[PDB]
Amino acid sequence: QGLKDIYKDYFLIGVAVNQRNVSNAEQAALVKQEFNSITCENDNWEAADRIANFCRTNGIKLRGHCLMWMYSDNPTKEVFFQRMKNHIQAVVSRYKDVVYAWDVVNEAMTDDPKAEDPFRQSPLYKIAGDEFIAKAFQYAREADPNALLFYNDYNECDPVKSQRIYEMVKRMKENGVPIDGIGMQGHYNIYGPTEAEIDAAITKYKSIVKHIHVTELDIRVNAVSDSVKQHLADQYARVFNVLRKHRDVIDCVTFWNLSDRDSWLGQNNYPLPFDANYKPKMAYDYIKQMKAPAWPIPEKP
Repeated sequence: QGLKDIYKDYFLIGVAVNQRNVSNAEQAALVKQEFNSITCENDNWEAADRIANFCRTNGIKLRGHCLMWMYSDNPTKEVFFQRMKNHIQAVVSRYKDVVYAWDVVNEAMTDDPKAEDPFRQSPLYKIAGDEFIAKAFQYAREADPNALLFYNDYNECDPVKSQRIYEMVKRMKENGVPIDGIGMQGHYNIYGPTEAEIDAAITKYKSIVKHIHVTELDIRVNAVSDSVKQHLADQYARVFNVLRKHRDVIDCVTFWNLSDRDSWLGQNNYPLPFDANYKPKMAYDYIKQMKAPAWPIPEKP
């Protein structure tokens, strides 16, 4: 029946929801109906409270992401790290009852292939380097000894960045950082990563972590027609083909939004298994009924 049900033995089937979706009675009934995992989407933490409570009273697993000033003043590494641990341990304590997994660090790696330094030169990095990741996981492991702790990134399937994610997560785990898991965001498209590209990403992440979530599943169209519903349906099937192949390491597959109406990609990107009216799509059937794709992966521009 529900997606969460069909896959009740491969992985949690999850969605990122904002406050409207668990506020709107009808969107909430769908979430309840389709998912056994909720990421707080919202990428004064009232929102994290509502999403958490929704999971609380409805017994849905919560993927901590939502919440996790603090560098505008150019703190010293030391002070930045106390602000980290504070926030991290605050965020984590308030929801360790519901949150089973945390995106402790997001998108620390750069997308630039032509970059000597594989980390995104984010403000956090410019202060601290590698060790803000280390600290972030140490702080979070400490605050909840428990929550699988996920390094979460996107374009996790392209050759270079993925190697960097792997290598960064390898050496940090090698150095003992509590990186329990790797979160493949899953912001794919209809031309997407190929099955082997996701296969080659998961099989690589497999070899250093016992947990891969798909945290932010999204399949934007064009990097509605018949061409479009099949391409969307087909790449979803392709993705869920490779995900249900790695069901062991993959504990959770979270779609990035309840529907195209909510999608960060915009509805014209037709990205999720529910159209803007939350009618399931042929993509939804293709995933539910574990179908294989019709056409092969479309060619790109």
